[PDB]
Amino acid sequence: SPCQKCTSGCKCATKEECSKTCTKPCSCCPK
Ligand SMILES: [Cd+2]
Ligand SMILES: [Cd+2]
Ligand SMILES: [Cd+2]
Repeated sequence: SPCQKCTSGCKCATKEECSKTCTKPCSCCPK
């Protein structure tokens, strides 16, 4: 489940950015 900034805004392209706004692969980050 994506945070309050990943829905229409998954700005994570690599875990280097994903691990910066999130803590894990929301329902949209990498898999
Ligand atoms: Cd997120
Ligand atoms: Cd993320
Ligand atoms: Cd995401």
